[PDB]
Amino acid sequence: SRSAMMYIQELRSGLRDMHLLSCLESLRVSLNNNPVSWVQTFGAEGLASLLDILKRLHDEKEETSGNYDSRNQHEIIRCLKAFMNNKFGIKTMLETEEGILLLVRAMDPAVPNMMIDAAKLLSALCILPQPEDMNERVLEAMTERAEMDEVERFQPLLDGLKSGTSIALKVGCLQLINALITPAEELDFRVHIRSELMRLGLHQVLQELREIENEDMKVQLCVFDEQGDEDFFDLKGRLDDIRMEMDDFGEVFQIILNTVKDSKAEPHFLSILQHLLLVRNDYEARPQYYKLIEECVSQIVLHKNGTDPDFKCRHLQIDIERLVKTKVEKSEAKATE
Amino acid sequence: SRSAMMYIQELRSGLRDMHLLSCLESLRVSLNNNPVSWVQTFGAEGLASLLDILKRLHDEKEETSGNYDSRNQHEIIRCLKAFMNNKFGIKTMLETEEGILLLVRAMDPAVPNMMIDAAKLLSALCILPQPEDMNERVLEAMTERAEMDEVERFQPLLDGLKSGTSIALKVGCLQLINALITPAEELDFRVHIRSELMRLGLHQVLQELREIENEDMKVQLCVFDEQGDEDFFDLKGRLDMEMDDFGEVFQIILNTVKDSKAEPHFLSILQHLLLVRNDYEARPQYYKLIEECVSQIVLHKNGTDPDFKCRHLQIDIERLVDQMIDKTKVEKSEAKATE
Ligand SMILES: [Cl-]
Repeated sequence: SRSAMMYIQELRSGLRDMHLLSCLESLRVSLNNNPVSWVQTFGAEGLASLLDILKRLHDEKEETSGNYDSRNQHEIIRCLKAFMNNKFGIKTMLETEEGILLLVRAMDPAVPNMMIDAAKLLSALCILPQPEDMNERVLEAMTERAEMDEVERFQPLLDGLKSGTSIALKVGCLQLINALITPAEELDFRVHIRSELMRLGLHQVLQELREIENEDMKVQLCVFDEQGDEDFFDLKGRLDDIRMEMDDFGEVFQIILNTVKDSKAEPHFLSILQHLLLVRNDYEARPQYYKLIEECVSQIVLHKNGTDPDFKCRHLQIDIERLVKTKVEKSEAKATE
Repeated sequence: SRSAMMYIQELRSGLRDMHLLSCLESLRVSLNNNPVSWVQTFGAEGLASLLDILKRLHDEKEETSGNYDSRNQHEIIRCLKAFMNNKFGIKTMLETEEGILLLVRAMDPAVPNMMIDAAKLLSALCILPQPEDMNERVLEAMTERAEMDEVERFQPLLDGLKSGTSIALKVGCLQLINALITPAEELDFRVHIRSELMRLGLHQVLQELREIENEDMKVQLCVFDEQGDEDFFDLKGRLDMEMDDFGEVFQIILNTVKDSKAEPHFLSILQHLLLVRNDYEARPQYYKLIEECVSQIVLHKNGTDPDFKCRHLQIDIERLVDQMIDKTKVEKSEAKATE
């Protein structure tokens, strides 16, 4: 069998095009078929060589790129996959300066098969329990990439979910979305990330995705929904805590003003109060009005499915069946007595 | 004379610069000098083709704009004014999809003299008794403009009140403020608009206007104060007093709801505000949305939502509240029949 050292030497000898690919293809077969023993002789040195090559193809502007650049990037990613299917391999991948960012950069929707593979590896990394905030390390890399390209960090994932893509790509994009959100301890993080996806157009995408006759998509959708529901209930529990602690009118008001102080929220708070003063000064109507307002504020702030209200939307759906013929006239008719 | 059809054809070639301007200039003279039978010949079709050019011009990116764009926009506003100087023309303007909006977009503080002409036409629209919601159609147009240009809807009006502007502009902006508020039937609505002006800083702006030795400005200020005064007294009649103090406003709500069935709901509303996501960018938006829902609820009158910006709920609010009242009186008399 071919030695890890032979491969390292070849990788550093400036292979191009079909020759590069030949080498990467052979290495990939070696990586998948050899014992972990052999992967270790490949090691950090071997990994570093793959990542340099991937870097310098990733960096290559459209006008000077080779015809086999995609193929070669993708073949490197298949090598990373093989390198990482064992404990030594993931560990050393995590220990790199740039491995995760280069995996993020491989998430190119114009090369969807490479994007499927890079997303599957980023998901596996998010779900690792050690080190501790792996999902945040993956998100950090996504953010770095967005900063360097001046793009929204979740845009490639959203592009992967467009109607024209393969089902495998849709499923892998939603899988990575689940892997970023679900392992997060903090409710605030999850709602933040979820609301960020929604502002990018996730909701309409989801509507489309719900029509797909595919079991794996149904599973990822379900996992996405479960987590939204769990977050709704965790937030609903936070509201009960508040309703129990904060029962002094002056103190609640003081805390709101502290929160809202010198922010763009302050003029909106005043306006809320100013409009309350304009509630129908009518003994039987005024309680109903305040109830209706409470119903509304309730459904805004405790928004269903654990996401912010869509602030760009014209209309806001409020469940009103919980608040509400000539049955009033005939019941008062029991004035018979 | 030049016929209405000739103008409509000219307006539909691709006239540019001084050529467009001289077409527009003779058109204006035709509109001011010919019989009203002539304006009817120009009609909705001549109107639409004017509004089309205006649209393209409003739209134009600075670096592809002609040297005479603003001159041509302004001359169309002069033609709009002439077209509207009669019952047929004003009526057909009201009927357009975008005339009012295009008028509002002409209110550009960088071209003050066009802004004056446009604001004057919008004030005349607001003051029409028929249709009955003309101030709401103008406010709607102001909200749509604010969304495009990404600004506060009353900012261009406060811009025209700035010290560096001409007196004609200041007077025109205040007249239009007056025309939005004064024809409004509902105290709620006048207070809503005036309150918004105030949060945008109108008060400090007004104090400076009070210093100008100009009769027209003094008129617009007195009209503003007299309506404000009346509103204050109508509202004091309802409550028994200041609008922009947080603590004072809060206390008055408290007193208003204290020991009634509204009081539990008011506390819970405040408590729900504490749940608003602790995020720099999302929090103002949560407050904004809540505010615009509260405004709609309070402003709603027999199927009408007077403010376009406060139409998030697709609910017949008063009908709903009537149903809610209905439910409380069935429980009360049913409770009373059982016993
Ligand atoms: Cl490929």
